[PDB]
Amino acid sequence: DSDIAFLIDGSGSIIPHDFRRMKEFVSTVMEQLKKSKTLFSLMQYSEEFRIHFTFKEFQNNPNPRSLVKPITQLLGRTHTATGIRKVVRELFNITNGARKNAFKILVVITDGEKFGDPLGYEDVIPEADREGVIRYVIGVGDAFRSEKSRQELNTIASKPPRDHVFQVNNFEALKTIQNQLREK
Ligand SMILES: [Ca+2]
Repeated sequence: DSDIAFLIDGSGSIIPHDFRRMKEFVSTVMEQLKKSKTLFSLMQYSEEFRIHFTFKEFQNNPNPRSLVKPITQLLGRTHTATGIRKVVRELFNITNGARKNAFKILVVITDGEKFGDPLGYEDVIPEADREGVIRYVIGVGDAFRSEKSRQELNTIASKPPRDHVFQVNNFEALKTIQNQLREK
């Protein structure tokens, strides 16, 4: 009943230590929220986009650590808004494994510093809302130490953002989220 996608920031601003955290967070979530009726998908982004595993591919090999271990950082710019648009349109595409009727959950992991992207959030959020894609934002790096980046997470996250935005090293975020998913 749940299709869960991850949009992970692979741009250059993302320090290697932090990209690893992103992969460790994603792997743990998959292992924790592993429900017989829950599929996972992941796309990495910078200026270019990469679907590491579709819902179908996960359904064919539900081994989190196996799917996440080969993932290498793309580097480059940060086209977050475009990435969100591609996720809803490409990941939650039934030709990719997405199931009609299932709840749509997107976990966006970034440092909150969109750059180079020709699209603004205001261009991709309405469509996400329209597709009923619930958004969780996990902030890595200095995402919370800047006024700009802090608001970027709030802008991406569903309402209320305070209930949808977590720090990557708040190891208690997965249980809060999981607790929340019982209230879809
Ligand atoms: Ca970046």
